[PDB]
Amino acid sequence: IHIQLGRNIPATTPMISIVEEERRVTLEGYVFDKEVRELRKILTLKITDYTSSFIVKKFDEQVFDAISVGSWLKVRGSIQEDTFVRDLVMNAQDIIEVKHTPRKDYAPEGEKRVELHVHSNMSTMDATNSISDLVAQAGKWGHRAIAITDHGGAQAFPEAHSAGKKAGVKILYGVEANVVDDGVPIAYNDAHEALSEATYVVFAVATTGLSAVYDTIIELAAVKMYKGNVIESFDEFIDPGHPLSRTTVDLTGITDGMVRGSKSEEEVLRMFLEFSKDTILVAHNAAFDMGFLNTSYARYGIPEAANPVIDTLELARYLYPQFKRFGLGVLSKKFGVSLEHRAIYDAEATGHLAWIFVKEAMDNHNMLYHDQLNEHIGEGDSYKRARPFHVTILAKNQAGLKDLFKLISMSNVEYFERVPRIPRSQLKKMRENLLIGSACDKGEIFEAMMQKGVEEARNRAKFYDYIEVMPKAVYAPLIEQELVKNEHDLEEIIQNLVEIGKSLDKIVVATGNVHYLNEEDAIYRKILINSMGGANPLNRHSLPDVHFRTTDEMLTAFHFLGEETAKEIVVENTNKIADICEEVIPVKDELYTPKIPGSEDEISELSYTKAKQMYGDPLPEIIQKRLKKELNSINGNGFSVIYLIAQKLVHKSNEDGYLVGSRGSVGSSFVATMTGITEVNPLAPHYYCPECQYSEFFEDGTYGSGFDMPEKQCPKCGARLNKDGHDIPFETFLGFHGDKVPDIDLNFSGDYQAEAHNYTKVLFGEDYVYRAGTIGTVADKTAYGYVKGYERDNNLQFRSAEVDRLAKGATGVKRTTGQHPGGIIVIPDYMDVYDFTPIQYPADDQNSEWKTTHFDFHSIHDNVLKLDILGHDDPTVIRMLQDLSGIDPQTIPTDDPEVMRIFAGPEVLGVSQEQIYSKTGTLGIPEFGTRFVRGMLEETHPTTFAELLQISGLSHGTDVWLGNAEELIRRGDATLAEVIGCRDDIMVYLIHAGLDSGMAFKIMETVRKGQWNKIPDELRETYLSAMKENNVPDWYIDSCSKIKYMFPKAHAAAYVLMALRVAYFKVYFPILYYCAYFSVRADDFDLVSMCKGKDAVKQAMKEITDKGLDASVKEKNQLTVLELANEMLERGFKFGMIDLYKSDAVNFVIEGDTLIAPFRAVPSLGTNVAKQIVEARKDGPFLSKEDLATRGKVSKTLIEYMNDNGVLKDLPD
DNA sequence: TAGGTGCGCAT
DNA sequence: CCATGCGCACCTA
Ligand SMILES: O=c1[nH]c(NCc2ccc3c(c2)OC(F)(F)O3)nc2c(F)nn(CCO)c12
Ligand SMILES: [Mg+2]
Ligand SMILES: [Mg+2]
Ligand SMILES: [Zn+2]
Ligand SMILES: [Zn+2]
Ligand SMILES: [Zn+2]
Ligand SMILES: [Zn+2]
Repeated sequence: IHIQLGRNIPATTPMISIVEEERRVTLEGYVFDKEVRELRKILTLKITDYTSSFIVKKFDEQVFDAISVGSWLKVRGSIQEDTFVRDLVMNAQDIIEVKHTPRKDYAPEGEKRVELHVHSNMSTMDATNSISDLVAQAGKWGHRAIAITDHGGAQAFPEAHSAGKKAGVKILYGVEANVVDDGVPIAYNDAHEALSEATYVVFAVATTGLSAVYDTIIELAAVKMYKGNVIESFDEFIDPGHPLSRTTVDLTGITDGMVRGSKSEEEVLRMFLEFSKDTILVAHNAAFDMGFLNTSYARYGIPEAANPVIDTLELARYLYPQFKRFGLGVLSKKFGVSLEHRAIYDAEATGHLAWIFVKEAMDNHNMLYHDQLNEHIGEGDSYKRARPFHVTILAKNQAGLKDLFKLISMSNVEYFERVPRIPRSQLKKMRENLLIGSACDKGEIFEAMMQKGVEEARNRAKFYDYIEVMPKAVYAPLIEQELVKNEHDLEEIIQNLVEIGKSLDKIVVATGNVHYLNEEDAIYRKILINSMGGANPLNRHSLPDVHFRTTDEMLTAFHFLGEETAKEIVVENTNKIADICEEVIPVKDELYTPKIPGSEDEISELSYTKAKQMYGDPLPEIIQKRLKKELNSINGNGFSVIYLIAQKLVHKSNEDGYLVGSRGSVGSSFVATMTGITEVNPLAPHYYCPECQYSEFFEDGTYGSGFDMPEKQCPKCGARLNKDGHDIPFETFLGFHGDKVPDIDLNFSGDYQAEAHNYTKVLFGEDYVYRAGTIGTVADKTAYGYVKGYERDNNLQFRSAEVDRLAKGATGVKRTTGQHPGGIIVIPDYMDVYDFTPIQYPADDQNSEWKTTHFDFHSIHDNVLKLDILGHDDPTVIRMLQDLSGIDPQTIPTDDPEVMRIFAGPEVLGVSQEQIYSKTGTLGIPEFGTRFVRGMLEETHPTTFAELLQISGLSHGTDVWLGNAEELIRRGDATLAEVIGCRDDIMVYLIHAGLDSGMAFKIMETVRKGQWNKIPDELRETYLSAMKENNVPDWYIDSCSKIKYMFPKAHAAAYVLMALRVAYFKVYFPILYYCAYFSVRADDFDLVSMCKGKDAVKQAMKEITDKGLDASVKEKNQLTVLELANEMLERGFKFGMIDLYKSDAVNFVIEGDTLIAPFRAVPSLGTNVAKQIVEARKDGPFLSKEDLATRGKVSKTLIEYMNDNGVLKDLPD
């Protein structure tokens, strides 16, 4: 429905202009953000006119909900400064929608262009629009196809595929690669002269620019050198007709008078031709000087003078690869040569070097002749010193896409130097199936035509498949940089490129170099670019207009070539290129899991062997049914390899002595329990006898867990009965019908995570396992910082709403690549990684031990296995506790009543709430020591394992406790054990009632996804009818209505089991528990208040607490560690200052009832130097107090900290 | 260079 | 008024 709020506005100032707190002002813009709050519902709209952004405030509620982002609104209200927000705000008594016509492509339906150069926000910090919206715009405009060519990557390929599907637009998959010429010769006119005895005319030119085509030399210098000594010198001035531009007068120390009277070039050129006879020409960047000289020669029909040449730049690059910059000044400085830039100086400088370079070439290598100077070219790190140029690579078919993935992977893994580089030889080998285009003004064809001439461009263009010409608006930065003098030269360059292409019979296309969608989005790019400072060369000049142009805009931009040629290169040739490519699929459709022979049989055998050992050869019918259904779902769907890999990883972890916990719903699987993957038993509560295999199950819902069951002795024999089972259906893990892909996230120890990764490498091979890769983008904090820095540098004053709009526009742009925390991606050995994704190094770190996938794992994890082998501190803490006490972690009673007391109060510990500042003794207990969870425990007083699982679900779920169950419990409507804590509980409760398995599963899925309201009326109706028909209370359905997100029961069971295992040691072995906690979990210690005693710890805690809610993350971590230290002190244990001999590098030591702090506790004692003092103390004592700093590498400062705190006092020096 | 600190991302 | 944890960017002694 039409959205209107107040009086009909008469059917508007630029928001930028309005600054007074005036009233009765019209203002219409675009709504880029919406937010309704509940008081009188208050409306806060951020609206923009692309000039500035203001905030419309309104106090109708149906309209409030109806207004949406992307709308156009006119308010005509009163600007009132007063607000919660300091900025001026608009109080709009009426807001009215307005219809804005979008950009349209006015060309005929069949005569639409294809945009072949598109940059998405996956071009790192270069483009700002998602490929999805660009593809949608192309679809709306009627374009038959569009290309996604990002700068060196293909990370937008999956999103581009989805968008092209949705929009009915063909996607051409390409990349803007940086290609480096594999072989750049050192010697040009190959000849068999002897370098040691030859005569060299080391020459140089001072020019009015860099374009040999469009400018000319003004000074010609040269020195004839022999045996390294000068023989003759030829210096001359050439006068251009035009006065020297101030740029030249400064770059080159030459003024118009300085060359006001000089010989004509024809004469100077003849003089140099005679002077440079039977000699080996020499130059720094000899291509540049030789091109200038040869163009000048040809200007007067003089012979090209093709004597042997040497380019000192290439020779220096080949001889001294260790160097980083090879310009003349840098090289002259390194080799101690002197230079002011006048041609004479340049020449003498090059000569003084060239002698050294030729001597090195003759001695250090076998290059005694001119020809031999080219033998070893393009071999080794040559790619690293070369200057890359832009090329466009498009996949023509699926094999072309695999080749493109290989090229990207090699440019990321083998030829990376500050950018992904492709050597031209590699691009030549894979060219079939690939379309190569000249890219932009940074491509080599445009560079040659604007700086070297038509013949060099027609030779380079021989290698491309099509030639790209962009509108003059894209090239404007060249005219601003003096690279192209004026628009006439630009038009000439573009026309020559069109002709060169027709001459060589190549497709010439107009591309556009799109970097953002609309002309108003340019600002975003600017901000991003500005954020790079001097790192980005684009900051030197102004950015072009690289928005997405329609067909008519492109035809207008190329009208200077004539209507026929423009219509050809814009519409016909682009669509020809599009038609050349067949439909390509960058992402697979099915899941390709690895194949391990005998996996289904192995999983079944393991499960049944463990089940027999635990429940006797005749298995209980309950266990028989469970195992049969689980294994039929697993082995039936080909999911046994997932279970087998998890089993092997956990088995190897257990052999090394580490417990593996789980996250998610793996604990819902009884096959996961029997195979050993998970510790959670999802069976119904029950007893089983460790000795005689007797078992007894309670499927009546009388106990929440087998742990809550009372102690009992075996009827068959005298042994005690082990109680297990938590009533977790497997449908939560395998879904109803068991067709769901199992997902087993395992929390291995932090120490052991690398071992598990390497074990995956062993299981599947080094070439088929890759660390899952993530793409980190510009988020709100970074975008806000970018906008603030931009406004500071440009000295503007943005309104908070604009700033927020500019931050939004620049958000989501790719900023870096990293690794997923625990995700290893496994490729089936019958395929290769390039069937799925390119590869790279995380953050482009070539020293990385693992390679990550180029694509974000979200785009590929449906087609290959992503092993979540995560690291958690709990298995580390439990391993340390086992080390410190010998107790096996799995023998710890998780049903102990005394331990559960810690969840009621601090007394079991032996301390008060008054002393430990906490009602509960769960401080330092994982997932239960937080203030929120501690408050929930205080308000609920759990006393059973089922109630602890409830607490986990309620504390971690969304909308499950704050407004849904805190009240129900406080008012006695339901007990803690009755409210909805975990998603499995909904199904369990409904099944225990009259509801059926399917209905209960559907209800639980709808509630856990927060779709109770989102589902249609008919569905909600069926569910409500069934629940009420079966005596399901009203408060239970009300709860379901308010739940946004719920967590699995197996997840909570695993985390509660770990917490109980740690709490056992906290209660019965306090010193061991505190030692393990501080050694593993605590990283930032004051240690001074800690070493003092309880009073200093309490004072530090009070300081942090009085710092208030506005406290740093470091302060909050310090508060946590200080709370633990205070609790430990209250219980009679104490900390001790570090000791050089006693203290460990990273672990607290136990001595009596005292914890000796490690070196890493000392403020900044560092960790490497920490191990150092450990290494030194075994060589010998630390005598003189100076010896310590000397060997250990202890920084005086730290020595001071130890000096005052008593550590070094021992030292008798 | 090695910590320290944000900050983004993920389970 | 969710917990925990990893990894890279950037700054600084
Ligand atoms: O957002 C998440 N928060 C948490 N908090 C920690 C937590 C600990 C114990 C729990 C628990 C949550 O839940 C439980 F009730 F099951 O027992 N964990 C995850 C995760 F593994 N994946 N995701 C993302 C899926 O949304 C989350
Ligand atoms: Mg020079
Ligand atoms: Mg997973
Ligand atoms: Zn770019
Ligand atoms: Zn480019
Ligand atoms: Zn480009
Ligand atoms: Zn028995």
